[PDB]
Amino acid sequence: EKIYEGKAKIIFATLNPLEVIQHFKDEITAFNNKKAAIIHEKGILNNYISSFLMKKLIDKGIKTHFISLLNQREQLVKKITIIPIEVVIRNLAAGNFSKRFQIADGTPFKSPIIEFYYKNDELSDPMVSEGHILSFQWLTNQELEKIKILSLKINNILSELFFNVGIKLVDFKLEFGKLHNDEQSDLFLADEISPDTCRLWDISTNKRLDKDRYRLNLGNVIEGYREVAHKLNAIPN
Ligand SMILES: [Cl-]
Ligand SMILES: [Cl-]
Repeated sequence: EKIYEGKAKIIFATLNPLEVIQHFKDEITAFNNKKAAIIHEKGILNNYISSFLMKKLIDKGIKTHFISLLNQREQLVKKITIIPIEVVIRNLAAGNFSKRFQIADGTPFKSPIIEFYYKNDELSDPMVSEGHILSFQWLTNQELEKIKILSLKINNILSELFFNVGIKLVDFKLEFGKLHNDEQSDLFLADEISPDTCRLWDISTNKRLDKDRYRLNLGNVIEGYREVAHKLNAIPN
């Protein structure tokens, strides 16, 4: 029983109303769905990488939706209401940031840059200010300060763990949600943390390992995702 299907994942119900299955597909899309393809095994690797990184973040006290790894494509996660914001954290310039400020890809920032987007396909995920978020009551003042603190802490944790296996975390996107029926719920990290949601460059060569291999038609897409999995030791025995 499907509850939701997005561009790369399906959420399935379980017999427990408060737990759902996050199922990783092999679909990839880019440029507001102008470009789509099947990349065999991409979902398996994203499942393993995300479950791995969620657990690394849990180990440092980050609250997440992750419950358990079930199989090659699936993990058990908390059923939560997703806040309709994408938080993008940037360490170097890349993607549409580079393009709109005409700053070269790979330009390092003095401090990380957080940008917020309203998650909406129809509107192509428009950027929003803090005041917008607050006016529309998507978060309270306290939640918005918290989401930024958590995002930066997550950036530090992920940046370090990737650096230690020879990968630069260029930028990444987070989504958060809140527990059912709890108006005082803290912010739980949701969606995925994978090469679909993080720009990841090999430190020595600047080779891109992530979804940019698909976006920029660089070939060896699965090989990049597999390199990330291998270097992380994310694939179970
Ligand atoms: Cl971008
Ligand atoms: Cl950092």
